[PDB]
Amino acid sequence: DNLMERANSMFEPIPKYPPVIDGNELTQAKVELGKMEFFEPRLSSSHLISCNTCHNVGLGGDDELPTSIGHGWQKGPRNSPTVFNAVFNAAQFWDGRAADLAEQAKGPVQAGVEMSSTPDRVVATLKSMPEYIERFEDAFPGQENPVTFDNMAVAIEAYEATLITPEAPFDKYLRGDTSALNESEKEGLALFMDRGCTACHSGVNLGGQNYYPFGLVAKKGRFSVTETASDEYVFRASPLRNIELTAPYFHSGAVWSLEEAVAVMGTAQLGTELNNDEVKSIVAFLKTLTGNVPEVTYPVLPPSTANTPKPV
Ligand code: HEC
Ligand code: HEC
Repeated sequence: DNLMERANSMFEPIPKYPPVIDGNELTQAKVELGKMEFFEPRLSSSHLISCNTCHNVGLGGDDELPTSIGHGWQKGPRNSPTVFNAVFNAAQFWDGRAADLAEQAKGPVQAGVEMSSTPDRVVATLKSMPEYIERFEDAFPGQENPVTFDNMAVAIEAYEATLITPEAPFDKYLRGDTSALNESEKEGLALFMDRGCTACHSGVNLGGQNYYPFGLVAKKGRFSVTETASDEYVFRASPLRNIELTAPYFHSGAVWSLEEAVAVMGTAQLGTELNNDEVKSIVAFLKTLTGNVPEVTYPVLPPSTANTPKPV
């Protein structure tokens, strides 16, 4: 009743359709082409990696092992965020200097198309296959040279926008089904809002909207969340939606236990102190954020040809 009213003033349920990003209107042809690309391993120089490799849509939309590659990354290994509902995050996954945000940061959907392979190799690869040319023509009617790096990016972004998970028990609760959550989960919800977690984890994805100078450190357990030295480094407050499916946790992916993840975020400095029973209650609540994984028909990709660059 009032709890439901409070929850609704702090959060929102996943809608049936995704918000249009940068005026990219979704169409069947764009989404279909974007899906082919999402699963296309030949965009990588080795031909062994595709988006699905690190954002497995059948296993939480992310990667189980920290990686040092992808998106032209040139530093140490980092955990991969889930592509599920990423379209609703204004901030993107960040594991670096606050000073670099201004010029290097962008929306999740857009960060998603930052590639390690060069535009030339990618375009040449796609143009080497008749079927891809036809798909680009279907997706971009009216364009004489439809196969471009920018159009590839637009198609992938259209597909990314469709990777949303509606109908989680919590969303049903927000929409009025008071029985969608049991008493144990409702206590967790009340505590999530009463212990101040909402200062950083709120809105449609319960996080993902701002950066903070607080990150996981290897000092319950052998971990803790502490402020970075001189606030030099910042992290995006994690969107907690579907957290049940997205282990391991934090920028480093060092935590596998959801209970531990909740515990290290309860601190005096953040004004989020929790006792063991409350940690368990919040865990119960967070498990109600799992939505319906979108159905995916595995795309049948076209065969390579003499002009298709060879695996390197
Ligand atoms: C592993 C080698 C990866 C491959 C291949 C792709 N991605 Fe990825 N992605 C990876 C990591 C480690 C990260 C965070 C690091 C950083 O570079 O951003 C990401 C991030 C994203 C995001 C951002 C999600 C958010 O901020 O909420 C998206 C939407 C995303 N990745 C999409 C994406 C697509 C569409 C890819 C194929 C073109 C792709 N990634 C490949 C690791 C890896
Ligand atoms: C802002 C100052 C925060 C407050 C208050 C809370 N959290 Fe948080 N959380 C924040 C950040 C910047 C991060 C990422 C840190 C990093 O090292 O990567 C997180 C992360 C989490 C996670 C891990 C989620 C994931 O990887 O999917 C969980 C489970 C989490 N936070 C829970 C949580 C709870 C229950 C809180 C109230 C006690 C809470 N957070 C407060 C920032 C902030």
